[PDB]
Amino acid sequence: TCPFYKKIPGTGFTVDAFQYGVVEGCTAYFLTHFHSDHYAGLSKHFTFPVYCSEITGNLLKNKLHVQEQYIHPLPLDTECIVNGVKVVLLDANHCPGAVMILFYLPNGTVILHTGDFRADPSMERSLLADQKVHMLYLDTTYCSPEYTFPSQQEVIRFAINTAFEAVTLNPHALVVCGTYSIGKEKVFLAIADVLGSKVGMSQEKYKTLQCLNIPEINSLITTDMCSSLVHLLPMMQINFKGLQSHLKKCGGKYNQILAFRPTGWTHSNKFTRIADVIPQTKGNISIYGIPYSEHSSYLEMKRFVQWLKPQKIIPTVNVGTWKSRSTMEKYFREWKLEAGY
Ligand code: NI
Repeated sequence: TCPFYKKIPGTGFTVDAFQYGVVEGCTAYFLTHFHSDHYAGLSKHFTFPVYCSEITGNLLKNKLHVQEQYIHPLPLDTECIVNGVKVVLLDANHCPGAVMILFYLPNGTVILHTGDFRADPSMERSLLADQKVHMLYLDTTYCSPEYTFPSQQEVIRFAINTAFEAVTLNPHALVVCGTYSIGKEKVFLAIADVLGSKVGMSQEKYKTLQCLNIPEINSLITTDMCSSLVHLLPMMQINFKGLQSHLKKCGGKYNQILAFRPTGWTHSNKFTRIADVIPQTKGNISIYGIPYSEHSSYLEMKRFVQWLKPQKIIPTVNVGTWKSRSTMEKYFREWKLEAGY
């Protein structure tokens, strides 16, 4: 049964609710982004209207084979009417195709559903500037002050400089980057650009990337692993055994691996600056964990909410424990008392 924080009151709508069967009263199913915890249940046999971005709709049609007649892509930053209700899709600064959804209820209430997002001050000049929001369904993944991490730009600067130094010292080094979902494509694209290489990958991953509307993508990626010195591998293979095995397969072309695991936050974030990050090394294999986040830090979250001034907050992450729920509610009240709404 579909939980309450996935339902939009006063409409026939649900958000990211495909794993509950036929939801009673739902006339339109919205999908914020193509991550498995959110699309769980979709397939070629789904026969209700799905509303989403263009990019998410390319992924539904090519990767899950959802039939075309049930895919309803909407343009961003544009007022659309869906089953008699005005909606707007906004860029969520999460993975490719990820959106936040503004719903203008027939009674005058305005609801923002963030989906998954990384809050940014540029959102303060979107269509959100123009009216009041009563209810916020909030991505609270990192809603605690211990969750600090650097900007995406500092993280990519670290990765480019690290990879360029290593391969210029040793032209026979291979760079490997882990992946298990869409998102974080700047990590492997930025490194391949500094090295003058395409990114090599499996046919299944190439297929996925081809759905993303990235400009000039045919110039940046390939399935011919032999021509490339940046390879993508499943995240599970980014360990010493997995990487040793991969280096065997490359036929003596390479004699060293430098690998990257883009994680979210890890508790090495409470002590170390990005500048000071060091790898784990065994022999001719080095593995860097880099804190590339596609979710808000605590401070980015707090700034957004204090700017938006919602009347009510509904968390969508960390909702399963009483300790989590109580912690999040305390911070919401602090924020509201400090800013005065
Ligand atoms: Ni996500």
